[PDB]
Amino acid sequence: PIIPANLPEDWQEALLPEFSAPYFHELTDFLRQERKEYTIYPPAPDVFNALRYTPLGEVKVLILGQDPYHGPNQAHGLSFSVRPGVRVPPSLRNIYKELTEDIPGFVAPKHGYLRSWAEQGVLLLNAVLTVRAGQANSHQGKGWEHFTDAVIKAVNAKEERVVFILWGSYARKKKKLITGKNHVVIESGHPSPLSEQYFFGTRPFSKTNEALEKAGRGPVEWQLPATVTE
Repeated sequence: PIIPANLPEDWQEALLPEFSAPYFHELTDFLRQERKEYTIYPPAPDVFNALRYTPLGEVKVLILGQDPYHGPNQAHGLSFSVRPGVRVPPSLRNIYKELTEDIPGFVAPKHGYLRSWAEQGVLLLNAVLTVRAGQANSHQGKGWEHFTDAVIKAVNAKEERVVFILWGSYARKKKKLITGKNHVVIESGHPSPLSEQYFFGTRPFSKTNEALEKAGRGPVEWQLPATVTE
């Protein structure tokens, strides 16, 4: 139980202090109990999928969301992404509009599934990793934020350049944690339709690849497969 199931070895090094800490045991007890009274998203085996697909040593970019999508079949343990065959949410649709204008030759897919960004170093981290069906922010301040702050600080600890993409007011509160000399913070309003005029024209995807390239790192290939792949 103490260390979750199929986790890369660098995240074990990094996050053992978190996994064995009191606040984390109380959080998992909370979740055990929440899951017998409510449907909680994502499923238990997916909660840490961001860390599975993107080992600490392969992190190039960190794209922070708030909490998981809270409807059926959406959330699968990654920020912003949804499962194949599920309608692309409003924020992801705008992400795609901006990608088509920012990355010459990017072709928007019909799906919302972003595992291919994860499998190439994009850490798709929500600040809060679980939720009650129907209820946004229902697991806010139960312990996930101590945990995901510690994911964030471990990524900040890396010598090699990481681009931290902070979209919207919640995310931008983490700017203070990014102190590493080689890191880059790309900030703007959130892709959400409520705030989209502060997101369009910001070119976060090209600035990211430009920053990586300056530090001798490889760019992200933002193109998604046309069909997926679960």
